[PDB]
Amino acid sequence: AGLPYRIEAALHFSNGGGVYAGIDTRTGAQVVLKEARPHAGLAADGADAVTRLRHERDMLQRLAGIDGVPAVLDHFTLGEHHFLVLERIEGRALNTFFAEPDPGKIADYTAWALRVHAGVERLIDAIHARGIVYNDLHMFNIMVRPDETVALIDFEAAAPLAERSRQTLANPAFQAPPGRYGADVDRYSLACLRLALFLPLTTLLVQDRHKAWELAEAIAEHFPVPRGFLREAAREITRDL
Amino acid sequence: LPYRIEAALHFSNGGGVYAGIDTRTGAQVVLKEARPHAGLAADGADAVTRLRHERDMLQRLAGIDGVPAVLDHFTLGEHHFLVLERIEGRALNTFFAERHPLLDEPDPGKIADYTAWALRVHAGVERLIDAIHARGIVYNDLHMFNIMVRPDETVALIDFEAAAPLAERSTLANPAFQAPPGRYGADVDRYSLACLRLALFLPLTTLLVQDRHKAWELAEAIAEHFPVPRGFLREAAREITRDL
Ligand SMILES: [Mg+2]
Ligand SMILES: [Mg+2]
Ligand SMILES: [Mg+2]
Ligand SMILES: [Mg+2]
Ligand SMILES: [Mg+2]
Ligand SMILES: [Mg+2]
Repeated sequence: AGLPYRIEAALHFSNGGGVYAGIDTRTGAQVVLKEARPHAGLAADGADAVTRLRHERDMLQRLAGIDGVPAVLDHFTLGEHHFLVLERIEGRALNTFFAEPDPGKIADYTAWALRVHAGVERLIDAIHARGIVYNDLHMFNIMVRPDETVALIDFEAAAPLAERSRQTLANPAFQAPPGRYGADVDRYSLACLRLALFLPLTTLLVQDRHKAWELAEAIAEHFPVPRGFLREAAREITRDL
Repeated sequence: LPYRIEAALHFSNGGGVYAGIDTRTGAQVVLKEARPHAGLAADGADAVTRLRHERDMLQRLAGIDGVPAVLDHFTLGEHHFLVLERIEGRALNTFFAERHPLLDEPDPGKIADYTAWALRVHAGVERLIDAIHARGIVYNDLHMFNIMVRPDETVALIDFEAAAPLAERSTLANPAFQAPPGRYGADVDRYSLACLRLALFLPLTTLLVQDRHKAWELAEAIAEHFPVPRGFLREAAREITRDL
């Protein structure tokens, strides 16, 4: 083999790109391995797995040193098979918390959720300081570590802040806003996350972006959130509606 | 809504997947969601487009055991929802972390128990794939992440976005080996099944590092550790390298 890594689990695979959990045999350290195979011909399927893997590695290298961004440990190619070795971030993805009344526990949850958004906002701001927009911020990309700190997992969608593209990625909770660019895309996603951290999954999917103000008011009646916090999110969500 | 969402499974290309329950019957369901203009790919297919194509494929394959049934689909404003039956069981890729490394000086009884299990599983996938081809559909994306092993040991496939009519002439890469150049029709899925025959017995590290030129060597190495009928492995090595 000639490989210092041993793959122990297969996590997911899509569009010719696989993600695996492994071990550096030289040190026993836990790693994540992302692999990609080239795809030739037809530009209408745009960008193969190797192109997207190279872009993710570039974004991760521009964001190096930021806590909450996985470090690039290694990268190599076996023929045309590209390998990307990342650090393994421990913890749970934020979407797995939505699957699982005591007034003490309501208040304990409210503080917990605000600390998560606040850590995500601080992480997102550090990323903007490097000149990068994250673009794909939502509950499936947010990792909650055991010490309650946060991290982001997939950086394929990130792009330089300079790059002014009207293309804007849609949120699981609300429709994507039309003409936002730069850090305003991440500004919009963070606003949606402030509502989403308190809405039930069923309500999250059904309710449209026009009902944001009503949703903020409903949250403020059930949770001890400072009321302006929720209203600013509803304002940011409806700034163009 | 007659459905209550209990878990958020994944989100990609503007489309979310959720596990839920029909409140009228308590049945376990899967809910896939899409909003227009979301997930806009370079071919112009947005998330609603892929959801409609997946529903079409699942409706062409209705009644086939191993293909999830379409339970419901509706639109709230412009919000498209697709309700599918929940396939019980485990994804085949989750066995490579437990029903694999323990077979390093291995128990020969457990080696044989895994070998029989793997050949049963692979045979069920072939039977399902044949039913799908008889229905006029190519699956295109057959690999260990799309295969469900149900509690009674029968198999199923989960994701049908990549499926297409046998006619559609215009190949997706496999997790173990590169996709072959000029294959079309049912030969695409025939190649995926060949790769699956090796992948069920190779360790994950060897699977990813070794290329399809080494198929014959891999088949020989499998036969030294596992009591696999050698013709099973030889047909896979031939199908994988038939164009080299
Ligand atoms: Mg909306
Ligand atoms: Mg909604
Ligand atoms: Mg379910
Ligand atoms: Mg069906
Ligand atoms: Mg390989
Ligand atoms: Mg190959």
